[PDB]
Amino acid sequence: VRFLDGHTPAYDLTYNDVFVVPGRSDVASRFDVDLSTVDGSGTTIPVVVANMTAVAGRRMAETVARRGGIVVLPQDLPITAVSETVDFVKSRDLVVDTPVTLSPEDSVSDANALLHKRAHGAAVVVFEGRPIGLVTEANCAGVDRFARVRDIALSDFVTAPVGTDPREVFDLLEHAPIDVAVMTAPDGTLAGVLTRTGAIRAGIYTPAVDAKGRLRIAAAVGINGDVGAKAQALAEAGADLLVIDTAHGHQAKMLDAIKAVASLDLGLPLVAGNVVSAEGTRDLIEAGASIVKVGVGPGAMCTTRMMTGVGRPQFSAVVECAAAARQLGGHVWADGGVRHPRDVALALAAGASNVMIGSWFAGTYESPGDLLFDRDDRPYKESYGMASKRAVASSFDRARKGLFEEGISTSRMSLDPARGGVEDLLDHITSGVRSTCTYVGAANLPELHEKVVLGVQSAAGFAEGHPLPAGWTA
Amino acid sequence: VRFLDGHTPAYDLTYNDVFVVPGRSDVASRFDVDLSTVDGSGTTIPVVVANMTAVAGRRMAETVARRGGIVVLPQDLPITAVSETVDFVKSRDLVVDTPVTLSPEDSVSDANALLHKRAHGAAVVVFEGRPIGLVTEANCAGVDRFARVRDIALSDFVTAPVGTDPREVFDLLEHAPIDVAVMTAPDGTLAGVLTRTGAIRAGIYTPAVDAKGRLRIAAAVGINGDVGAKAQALAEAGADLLVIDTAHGHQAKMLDAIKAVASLDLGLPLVAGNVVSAEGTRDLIEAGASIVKVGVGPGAMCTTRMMTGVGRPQFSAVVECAAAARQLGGHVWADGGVRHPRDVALALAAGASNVMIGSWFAGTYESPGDLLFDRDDRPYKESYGMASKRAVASSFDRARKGLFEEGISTSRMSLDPARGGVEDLLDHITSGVRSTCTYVGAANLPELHEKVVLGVQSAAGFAEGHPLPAGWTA
Amino acid sequence: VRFLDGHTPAYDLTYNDVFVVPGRSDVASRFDVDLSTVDGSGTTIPVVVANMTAVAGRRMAETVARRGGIVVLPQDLPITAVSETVDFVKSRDLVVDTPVTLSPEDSVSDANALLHKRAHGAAVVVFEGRPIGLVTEANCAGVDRFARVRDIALSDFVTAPVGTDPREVFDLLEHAPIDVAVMTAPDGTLAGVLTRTGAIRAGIYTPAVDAKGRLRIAAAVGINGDVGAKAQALAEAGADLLVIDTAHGHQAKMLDAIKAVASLDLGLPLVAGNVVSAEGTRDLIEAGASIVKVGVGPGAMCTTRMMTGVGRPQFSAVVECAAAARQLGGHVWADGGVRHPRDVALALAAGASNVMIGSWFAGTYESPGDLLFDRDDRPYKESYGMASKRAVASSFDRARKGLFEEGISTSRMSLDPARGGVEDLLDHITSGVRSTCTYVGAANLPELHEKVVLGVQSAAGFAEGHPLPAGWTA
Ligand SMILES: Nc1nc2c(ncn2[C@@H]2O[C@H](COP(=O)(O)OP(=O)(O)OP(=O)(O)O)[C@@H](O)[C@H]2O)c(=O)[nH]1
Ligand SMILES: Nc1nc2c(ncn2[C@@H]2O[C@H](COP(=O)(O)OP(=O)(O)OP(=O)(O)O)[C@@H](O)[C@H]2O)c(=O)[nH]1
Ligand SMILES: Nc1nc2c(ncn2[C@@H]2O[C@H](COP(=O)(O)OP(=O)(O)OP(=O)(O)O)[C@@H](O)[C@H]2O)c(=O)[nH]1
Ligand SMILES: Nc1nc2c(ncn2[C@@H]2O[C@H](COP(=O)(O)O)[C@@H](O)[C@H]2O)c(=O)[nH]1
Ligand SMILES: Nc1nc2c(ncn2[C@@H]2O[C@H](COP(=O)(O)O)[C@@H](O)[C@H]2O)c(=O)[nH]1
Ligand SMILES: Nc1nc2c(ncn2[C@@H]2O[C@H](COP(=O)(O)O)[C@@H](O)[C@H]2O)c(=O)[nH]1
Repeated sequence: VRFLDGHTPAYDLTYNDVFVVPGRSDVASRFDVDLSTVDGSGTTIPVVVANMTAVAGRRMAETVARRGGIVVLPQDLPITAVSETVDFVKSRDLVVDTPVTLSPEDSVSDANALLHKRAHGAAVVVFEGRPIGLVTEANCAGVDRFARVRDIALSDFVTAPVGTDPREVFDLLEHAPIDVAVMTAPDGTLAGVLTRTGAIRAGIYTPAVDAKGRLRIAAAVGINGDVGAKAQALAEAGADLLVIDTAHGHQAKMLDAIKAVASLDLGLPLVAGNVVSAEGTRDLIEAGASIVKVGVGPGAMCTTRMMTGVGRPQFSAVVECAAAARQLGGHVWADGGVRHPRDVALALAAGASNVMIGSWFAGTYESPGDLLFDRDDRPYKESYGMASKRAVASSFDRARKGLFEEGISTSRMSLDPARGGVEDLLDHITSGVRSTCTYVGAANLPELHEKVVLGVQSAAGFAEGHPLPAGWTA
Repeated sequence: VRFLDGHTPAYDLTYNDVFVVPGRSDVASRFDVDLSTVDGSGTTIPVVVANMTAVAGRRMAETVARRGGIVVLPQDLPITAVSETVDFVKSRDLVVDTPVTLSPEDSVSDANALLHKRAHGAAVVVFEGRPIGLVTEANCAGVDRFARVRDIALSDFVTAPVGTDPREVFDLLEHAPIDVAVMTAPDGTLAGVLTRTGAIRAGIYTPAVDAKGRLRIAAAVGINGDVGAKAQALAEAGADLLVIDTAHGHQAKMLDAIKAVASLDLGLPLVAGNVVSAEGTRDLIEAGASIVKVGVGPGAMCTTRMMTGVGRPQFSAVVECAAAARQLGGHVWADGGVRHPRDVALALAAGASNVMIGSWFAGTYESPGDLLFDRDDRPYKESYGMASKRAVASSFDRARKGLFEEGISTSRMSLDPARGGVEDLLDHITSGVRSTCTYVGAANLPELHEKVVLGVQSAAGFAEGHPLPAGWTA
Repeated sequence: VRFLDGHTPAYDLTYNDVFVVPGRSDVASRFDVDLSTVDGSGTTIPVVVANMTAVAGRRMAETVARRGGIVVLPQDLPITAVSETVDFVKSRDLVVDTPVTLSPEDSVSDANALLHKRAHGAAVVVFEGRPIGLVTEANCAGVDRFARVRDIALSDFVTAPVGTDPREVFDLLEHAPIDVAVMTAPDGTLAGVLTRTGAIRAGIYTPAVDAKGRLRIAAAVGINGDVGAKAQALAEAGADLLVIDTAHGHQAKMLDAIKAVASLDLGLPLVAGNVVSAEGTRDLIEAGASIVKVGVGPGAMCTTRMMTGVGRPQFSAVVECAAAARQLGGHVWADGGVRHPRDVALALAAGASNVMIGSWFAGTYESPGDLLFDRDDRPYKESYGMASKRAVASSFDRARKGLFEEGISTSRMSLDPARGGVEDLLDHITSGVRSTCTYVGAANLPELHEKVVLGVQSAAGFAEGHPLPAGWTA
């Protein structure tokens, strides 16, 4: 990557320390930018959801796959749960999203708690598989928590058969009191819902799909136990990409695990991490990993820097690892440290094929965690780290190891008061990346990497401009 | 521009990172400094008001033109509105400012709301074109909001015929209860008002005038649609300077727009932006632009740095672009990032012929926005960015593009509790620039650029000294 | 009035010290109660608006007359203003209320300020006398204060010809976004508006009308100057009832004023006050007053009790004065001390034919005072006393008398956040009085007075029950 003349600092750089210098551009519109990655992950946007149980959820898997990203299922997850998640995700419609379905015999408290699992803001009441009404927080207020859904269902809603183009669906929702359109199967049963903004996103985003046309989903493996058997089980479960994830990827056990997984001829892209050095990246690639995850410390839930002093500023680690990987024909993923879309844009300009986002997406409706409200009624979700699940492996022995494992760091991730869904965060990230590409003058991510000119700034340089509003960032 | 020996940082510098080293000076008095620019814009002070609808107003146009600056009317403004604004501004007196005129049949609420549109603090009551009394917030308090002006007009005020020198007008207002002197036409009709400080400013500031002696006013054009026709219409409307404004000035569409506008032989200075690179500046100049606006990111309403990572510290961008422009005989304008008069002084020392100021002037009475009061009764005005108006261009399509445009960032710009007018901000800026010139030893802005010696400081270096009081800065 | 056995306190009683004992009742429904008074004032509800400039307004006059009450115009008001108010009030429709009319050339600030002068919450935009749209606070938010009404008018609204019954109008407003129905004249011009609740109130309340069928309005005279000439001028102005109002009604000047007014054979009911004694009531009646206002001290703006020690608990004064008046065939009005509808009910049970309400109605949209918002954005209106206007009458002399006049007491009357109109207060008062009549067993106010059984309670007795919500009371 090219830097400005004289911009050779005596220290490693974070995303806060660097900026993109605009160049001559033929890309006028942001829609002219192709955001598809070339690392073999199949994502049409450079966003990858981290393999953390607080963020990598089933609903998030479906949503991110529909919007073009991929979700790495967290490691040590039961094979039955992984198989169920893959079966559900790969059965989802490419355009129509799955709503919250309630039977009329359900309770009002159950409806209210289930309502916030999606960004639609309304839940479809179905009887015998056919939609009956919409449950909304407006009609659930002031109602007994254990009344039946029959007493709160709203009999009016917009219907359209599945397969209708987003144009008419957007037109139908022009003056609908509820912004949710209930898509119906040709036999009349519920096929899903299409939000007014969901139609636009379907027109804009191309879903990340496998060879069979189903939504892509990834899974993660630890290096504890028989890594080969776990990788084989995850491959047979339907995972389209395997991630070997460890806190310290540049270690002998990681190389052995990569060799074991790569020796099975599994036919899937191999992701290994994390390393922050060129030597670690080259060792991981030579072990058999096609993609090398980058970043030790910048994770928002990571306490390695404060507890151990071990780490590296994410931007410099990503540039070094990307240079090392593309020297050998591999790719890298920027993992951790993503707070703003500028972080994604700089990671892509740094040479990363994909950017892994963790705790930022935890503050979304689609996150597996339960939505919580603080004393000010501001919605939030708890984000927690993988902790021992990312480490290398009688109650006495359990407590003995547990005395030294890193604690589970917990943080409050406030939801956007109006745009709390993960689709809105994806919109912000993709719009920022497309703006970066237009400023650089690139129609695709590889052109963004080759054509980018970067500079170094001080704290005052980062302080320039308007901060993003609350909810738009982590 | 010359830097101190060894001051070659490995990063780009903002205004916060640089300081001016005093040199041998023959300029003892600040009034000995000539602040007139040499870029062809005709401004007698280096202050230019940004083409933002929140700041670039009709009253601000008149005031800034009278005080020697110029105001760029925001782009996409209707041609009828632009023509009306130019006709009003160019009909204003060079010395006497236009007051708030109220008929005796007007309401008290209307008088109170209109009172804060000017910095005078009093509104002239006129009957049949002749002044009758002064409406002041003091006499509007405790009065029914829909009483007539007749019940609140103050029958006493200082009168003087138009053309009287500022000396006698200042003498007449020595002990007047209201600091406003009502200037009258030779036939007795109202010709305007001359504030006690307005007389001093008229004695100090030389208005920016065109060949016909009328106040100068500028207009802006976007690069969407037929740029040539819009430039022709703005030229026929009476604009003395045309600004081609885009978020990314270093793009093919911008070069085409500059070529189209410059091919009309319009006979006006051409301003294009924004770029932060020497290549962009040279390309814009070769396209036909006499002046190149500089700055992508430092705008207070700009979220490009946080959303996209694209940007550049304003001082380094300005020095590079000014060197590139004066290498080809052109000029540059420093756009955005101006919070204190030191920013203007450093931009001028950096090589910028003019400095463009945006959201800072939004917190003034003359700003087109309505004056607002927070919970603490502190006056403020809302400043908002151009957003899609600075970008490159069925409700479905409108929402589809609108999903990716940068949001309209809004900020609170508190007015100075005692000096809320834009004339006071101009006084602070011009006094700071004159002090910088005296410290350097220069009697004019070009001498300021050639003779300046600059240094680099850390955060502690910027922390030295006394911060400016509230209202004096953005 | 009959009291409970043994309930003979050694002190005078307020409304707080007494309660109504329910009796055998044949009145099952509250609509079976006839609230019409028999004092000759012509009011169909026992509510009279006090002659205070803070409450007795033109809009309040129209509204209260339409709902069946009467409004006494404050004394010392100019005869031209009184004539204009009477002409406007008597030209109002008996069913359709006058809206806030805005021309399309009006400003947004003017529309917003005028919007709260009525309880409709919407203002009708009229061009050439024909309605065009509705201005609402929803569409006035975020708009420039001096934009034209054209930019904020809402093109949709419910129309119905004048004379349509309230049934269809209520049906038409079943799902209208704005609760205002624009009534049109047969030629298409605006005839007024009919609020959804206004239709119900028209079906419930019978307007107080004179012999010619126009809305009734009263006026007040002080005892300073030529009282006879002022009474004659007010009678020719169209007032249907004259009130001779003084702080101390039991004085020689008051008797002379009553004799002078009653000697003109004006043909209108005569109201004189205030007295709190049987002797004062009998003297006022023998002087020529048909109705005697009762109460010295209980007025919310009255400081006589605290400043002078002179006063009387309102309930005992009302019972004594009512007994004295009906001993001579006269009537009394309970003036002051009305905070809750229970005060009106007890005053009626005490023998008062009508109840005069002052500062309580000042916290309404129809009040002549301007609507104000405190630091918590809670709407309120300032209520102030008559002060010297209720008393007995060179700047030195003016200051000499002014040194001894009672100060103008000012209080904050918070508006009901949802029911800020005076029609809602009238609804509460009338519903409470009807409930009292049903509990007593009376179909009319005279039967309420004869059939009521009252008791005495301590502070704990008053503390029993649920307090009324905010806005429902003073
Ligand atoms: N009636 C009803 N129950 C639901 C619905 N979605 C989920 N549930 C129930 O709630 C449980 C938790 O829901 P989810 O959190 O979406 O399920 P999950 O498999 O844990 O998915 P993630 O948290 O996204 O990883 C499910 O196991 C169901 O029992 C719905 O639409 N309707
Ligand atoms: N009576 C009266 N009305 C005024 C006066 N100045 C402005 N107005 C009215 O208020 C409206 C808004 O005023 P301005 O904001 O100064 O006008 P503008 O053309 O929008 O100018 P900018 O906001 O400075 O761009 C005008 O269109 C007039 O209708 C004045 O002195 N007297
Ligand atoms: N455009 C317009 N102006 C109005 C309207 N109502 C009142 N005004 C104006 O505002 C002034 C004050 O209104 P009001 O307070 O209702 O008039 P008022 O005669 O003082 O009546 P009260 O305060 O009720 O005693 C009037 O003199 C008019 O100039 C309306 O509907 N439209
Ligand atoms: N050391 C450590 N890293 C973690 C933990 N949880 C998440 N991470 C790392 O941080 C990344 C997410 O960073 P984020 O996007 O939340 O800033 C994950 O993909 C993973 O690499 C943890 O408990 N410990
Ligand atoms: N990208 C961007 N730049 C803006 C916007 N509004 C204003 N600007 C830039 O910021 C300048 C003003 O900066 P300020 O003086 O307010 O710090 C303008 O002249 C323009 O160049 C906006 O919405 N987006
Ligand atoms: N003494 C005195 N009485 C007043 C004043 N203002 C109003 N009042 C009395 O108080 C009555 C209204 O009482 P309220 O209903 O506000 O409690 C009026 O009708 C009048 O009799 C004032 O300034 N002084």
